[PDB]
Amino acid sequence: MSFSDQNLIWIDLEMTGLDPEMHKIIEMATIVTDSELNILAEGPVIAIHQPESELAKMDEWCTTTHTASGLVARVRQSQVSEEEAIDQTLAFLKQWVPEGKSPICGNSIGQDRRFLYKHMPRLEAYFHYRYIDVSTIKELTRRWQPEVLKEFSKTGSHLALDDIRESIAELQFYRKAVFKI
Ligand code: NA
Repeated sequence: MSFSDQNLIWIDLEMTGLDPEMHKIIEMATIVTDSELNILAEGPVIAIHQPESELAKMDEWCTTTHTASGLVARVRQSQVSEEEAIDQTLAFLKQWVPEGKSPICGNSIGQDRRFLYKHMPRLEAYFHYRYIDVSTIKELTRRWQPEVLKEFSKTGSHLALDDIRESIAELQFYRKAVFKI
């Protein structure tokens, strides 16, 4: 409906660990905003099935985090593979943003892009090569006027959709708090 090459694709992944060569994607979510950060549509929220041997690579931090959130139980119950998750996500995105136009948007989104390169290259290809990393702005604010950061709080639940929603809210806060455009 509001299909435009100015729209922004927001994405978050949850993984069994930090190393793309070793670990696996267990959840994915996407959100599309317009260029002014108004949320236009939320994409598929997909817990991706992984066998126990892949879940068994998780360290204590990932095990407790993803178990307490209910994600591990959703992963075990899920019947959706990476390729099906890719198919679902691309069928969503093609309705809102053309291929190759939106930078990848999120918090420390470079780490997610590594997992996309390795495990979902067809989806990585959908993004423009640039990055919109909200944590870049967080870091500069911490150094230039850290007191600003006390006016914003994150829950940080590691549920992919809630975490992207918090990323958009964080950038919305910065536009009023540290930007003048
Ligand atoms: Na993340």
